[PDB]
Parts: sequence; C-alpha cells; structure tokens
Amino acid sequence: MESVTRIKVRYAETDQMGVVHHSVYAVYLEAARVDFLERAGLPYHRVEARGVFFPVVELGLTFRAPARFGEVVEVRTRLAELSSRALLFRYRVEREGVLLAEGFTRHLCQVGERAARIPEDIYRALSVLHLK
Amino acid sequence: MESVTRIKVRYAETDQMGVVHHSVYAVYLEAARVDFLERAGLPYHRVEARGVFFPVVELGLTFRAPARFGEVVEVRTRLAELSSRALLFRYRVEREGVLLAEGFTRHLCQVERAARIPEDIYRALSVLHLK
Amino acid sequence: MESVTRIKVRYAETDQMGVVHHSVYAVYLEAARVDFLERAGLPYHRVEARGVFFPVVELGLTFRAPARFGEVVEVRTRLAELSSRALLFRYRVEREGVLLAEGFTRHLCQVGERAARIPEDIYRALSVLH
Amino acid sequence: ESVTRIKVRYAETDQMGVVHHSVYAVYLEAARVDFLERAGLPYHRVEARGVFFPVVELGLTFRAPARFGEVVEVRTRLAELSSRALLFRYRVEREGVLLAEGFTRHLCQVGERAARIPEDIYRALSVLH
Repeated sequence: MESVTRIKVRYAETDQMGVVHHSVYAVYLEAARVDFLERAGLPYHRVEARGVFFPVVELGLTFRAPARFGEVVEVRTRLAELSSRALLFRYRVEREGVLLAEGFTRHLCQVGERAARIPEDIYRALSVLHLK
Repeated sequence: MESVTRIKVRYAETDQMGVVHHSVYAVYLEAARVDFLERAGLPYHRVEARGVFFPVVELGLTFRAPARFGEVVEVRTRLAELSSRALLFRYRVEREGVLLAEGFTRHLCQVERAARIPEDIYRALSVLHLK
Repeated sequence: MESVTRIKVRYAETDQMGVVHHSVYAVYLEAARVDFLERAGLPYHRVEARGVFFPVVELGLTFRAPARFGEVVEVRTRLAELSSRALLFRYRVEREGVLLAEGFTRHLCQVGERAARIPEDIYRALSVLH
Repeated sequence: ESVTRIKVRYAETDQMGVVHHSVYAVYLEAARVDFLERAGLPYHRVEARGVFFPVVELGLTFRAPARFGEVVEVRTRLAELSSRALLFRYRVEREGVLLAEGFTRHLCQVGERAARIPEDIYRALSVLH
C-alpha cells in the first residue's frame, strides 16, 4: 500500500459477460506502475528517453470479484522486490474496500537493447521505496 | 482491384451490448489494409523497416449491422485514391452477404518527416489504382 | 455545455511509431462522451441500466498531430445535433492548446432491444445542455 | 494438442517495437476458443446454452518478443480438469522458438453462479485432458 492509482472503468474495456475483460487488468496494472514511478520522481517516459526500459518478464493475476462500467477502481502498488537487474511490483485492485483482483509484474532492466543492471540514479531512487 | 480479408471475431473484441465494440473496427480495417499491402508485395513491416510510413490522417466508419463473437467477418478493401503524397482506402465489412459496416482511411507518407511516396512503392500501388 | 476530459496516455496505447494508435482515439472520444453525459445529469451506466442505449452508427476522425506516452490530452465534447431519434457529438483532442485531432460520433437511441426515439425525460435533459 | 496461428497486428505493438505484454492474454483467449472448437465445443454455442468459463487466474512468462511482420503459434492443452474447474497451459512460439508460456485457470458458470461443468461438456473435455 505505497501508492494508489484511481482508474475509471471505460466502456470499451467491458466484455460480453458485462465485466472488465481479464486482459484489461494488465493495462490497469501498467497505469498504476507508471503512476508509481512518476510519483517517485521517475516518470517512465523520461526513463525510456534515456534508453532505459523495464520490460515485463512475468505477469500474474488472480481475479476475485469483477469491476464494471460505471465504477472507479483503486490500484495499490508497491515495489516488492528490487535487485541490480530486476524489479517486482505487487498490486491490489479494489473498489471501496472490496478486493477485485491482485497480481504482480516481474521486470528486467533493458538499456540499449540489452539486459543490464539498473542505472545508479534510478537504482538509488527505487531503493528508497524497497524494504530491504 | 479488391482484396478480401477474413477475420474471426475475438471474445475480447465484444462489449456489454454483446457486439463488437465500434473502436475495434478500425483495427479490422488495419489488418485488412496490411493484408492488402502484403498481397501486393509491399509487406508494411518491410515498408517501415526502410523508414517509410503511411500514418492515418483521417478515419471514417458507418455501422449498419453488428458483428458478434462466434462469427467470421470479411473485409473487402480497395485503394480508392492515389497520389505521390497521399492514399485513400475504402472498405466494406460484411458477413455472408450482409453489410455490417463501411468506411475509409486516408494516409500520408513519412520518411520523422513528411515525404512523397518512394518510386518503387508508388509504381506498385499505381497498378492497384486506376483513375 | 462543453465538457473537458483530461486523459493521461497509457503505455499500452502507443504503437510502433511511438505515438497513440489511431484506433485508440475512438476509446478516448467514448470516455469523454461518458463524462459529458455524467455532467448532463445522465450517467450512462445508469441510462444503460434503465435499458436505454446510445449505439454508435457513425464515427469520423481527422488526425493532425500525434499524442505520445508521457503526455496528457484534453478532449472537449459538445452535443452538436439532437433529434427525436438521434444525436451527434463533436470532439476536439488537444494538448496544451494544440489541436491533435477532431471528430464526431453519430448515435441512435435503442430502447430495450429496439431502435427507438430518445425517452422524453432523457431528450428534455439533452435539449437544455448544449 | 491445439495449435493456433496468429498474425501480429500493428495495433498490438508498443513503443519498444514489440507486442505489448497485455496482448498475450488476448492471444491465449483465441487459442483457447480454438481448442474448444476442436473439441466439438464452439464457445459461442456454449455461452448460448447458458454456460461460461470465466477466468479466475492468469499467468504469463515472457522469454522472447513478438513483432509486427511475424506470425506466432499458440499451442494449448488442458492441463487440469475437475467437475468445477479447468486449467489451460500455453506455449507461444515462432519458427520453433519459445516466446512466452502461461496458463489460465477457469471456473464454470451456469446462469449466474459457479457450478459443475455440464455432463456433455465435461465428457468432451475429459477426452482431451
């Protein structure tokens, strides 16, 4: 429960069963992750502008209750794991106390088309957010 | 000169009304357009590879009948307009003789900076378009 | 009334050319439209729940300049035309006063599972905010 | 068991020039719908009978990217089957190279509540499990 990102469900994101399609959640996770990084003073667009990337190597999502058009969801994200070459975010998607789904995204760090260590200045800033 | 691209509707593409969301149609037109260029011997991934791009500058769609999950749609595409700087594609989205939607897409050419359509590419496109 | 919807571009919405894919704009116009209906005292989820629908019969977009990840865009929406059985919305997608795209969406009104006239109460409400 | 060939769409590519990780779930869904089709269970027909296979969990591991211009193949099999749940495992490949692997876990919904997979449907599935 470090940062919270509010997301208003979009009509286009609902499926035939009348709920947010399960593939949409990864996008919600990305939005929250991006917001987290920005709030930490590491706006992601500026990171990639330096030739630094945090590509997703693994995704995991458990859907407990659905989100629907007309609702607003809150995505809580924190940096659960941080190493010199990788990061792991964990998320909780809820609506007014009710957990809707929970998941995580494992990332590697890419600098100039190659897996590498997270540059110092970015590592330093992220470290403050990671509990050692 | 018209080409047909068949697309099986994906579950993810339908909305609450139980039909293919209207925003998805543009993606259908894209796959059809890419299919059209590929058949013409102009695989778009290769066109961009050489630094040439056909950005969309105008989109238009009229929805007559919905498409539903479990169906296969057919997209007929043809190059309606061609110039040394722009292109206009028109389409018909149908399902077994029924017209679901019609529209178009106008494009410009970039090499990012605007530019005329490169010769070799223009010659090919030209064979697909007639005044 | 003119609603203004601030949209933060998502990484998932940008394509290979490093810009927001043209197909995404329709989703933007839809979100802005929803906002507009909300401010019009007609939250769409509640309208739909009533069995009333506003399906899109026509869409039109002109793209003048790209939007990119890291940017926030504003979509100004106006109810351009209103008839007993239809409505036409017009939009402007801008970034810092710079017009990136403009378009419209034409809708019909479906009651239950049939194309019909816009319910009086909803029509009246729309005939005052514009 | 099942093999679904999918042509990467331009709209599916991201700034890094590869297919966005969120698209993969959509690929798994088409491959899954295909697998059901091949088992004599066209999904649209299933839902029409008031039977659904909502996703309760998803997992994906990305080894190599997919790019526009390429065609990928999703191999899917029914790894787990019970009277109330299903577990599909997938492999996304290109020219024999593994791009990603994952799974989707499902519950069965008849009408509006979790329920046992109907007899005929379970039967057709157990044969492929």
